[PDB]
Amino acid sequence: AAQTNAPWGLARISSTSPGTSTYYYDESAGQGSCVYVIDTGIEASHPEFEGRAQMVKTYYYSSRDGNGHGTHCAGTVGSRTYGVAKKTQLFGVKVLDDNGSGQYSTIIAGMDFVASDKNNRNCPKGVVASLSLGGGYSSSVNSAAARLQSSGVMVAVAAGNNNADARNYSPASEPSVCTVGASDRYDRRSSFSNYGSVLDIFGPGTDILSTWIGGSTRSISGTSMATPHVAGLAAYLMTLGKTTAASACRYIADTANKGDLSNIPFGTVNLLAYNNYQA
Ligand SMILES: [Ca+2]
Ligand SMILES: [Ca+2]
Repeated sequence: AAQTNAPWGLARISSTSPGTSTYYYDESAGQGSCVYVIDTGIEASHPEFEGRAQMVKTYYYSSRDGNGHGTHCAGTVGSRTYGVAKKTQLFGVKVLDDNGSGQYSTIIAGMDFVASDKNNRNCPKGVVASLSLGGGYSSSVNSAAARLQSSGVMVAVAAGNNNADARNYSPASEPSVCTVGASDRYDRRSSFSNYGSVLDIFGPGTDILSTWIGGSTRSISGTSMATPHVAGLAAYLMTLGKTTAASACRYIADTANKGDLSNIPFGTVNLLAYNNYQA
């Protein structure tokens, strides 16, 4: 399949070179996989989700996304026009309030919720969790992310937007998950992206068009936007049978575009997520 005039980040993950505008992908499109978006919520009624999104848990008064951030991230995973894995199932877990903030105890609870809840769901091709959030280093937050991965979920986490070494941030610094940095449409490291030896992979993160609340769309930037590209790619590859939740991050790194990015400090991987699609 081919989506013409796609958002640049979708085109980039299906090309060996920057500057293209078509997203090439297998029609299976993540069908049979499930992605939990652990964030501010998801506006599940947005037409772009086609009935494939549902809220399953909130830690606040409502399950509504009153912010937009979670809806944008979910759209990059799996919306029709803006998503990597256009046929996946999306599950929302609201651990962040409508200002985009959350206490670490709530974020931990939401991770342990997903590890249990996935046993109630019919996800024959596997389960992914996308965490476009973080703060200062916490061994308890890292441990929760490690538990979620251990339970059989592919965990993708944002590196953070501090232009600093991700070793000082959580859950970015947990080695056993997939820590995602951000790039721009010219194959530069995004100016805000964290870096360091704990990063596993880069994905598109500057000027990313996706869904927003109120049935709308908008472009925003962050490692929060790169993370769902990798989560969606994992779901897509799991549906094709090319990898499993335990080894998807390694498979993505193995098969990435290598050496294409600029402004990568010595000691950080130069790897950009790539779907290797051949018609
Ligand atoms: Ca290249
Ligand atoms: Ca890792």
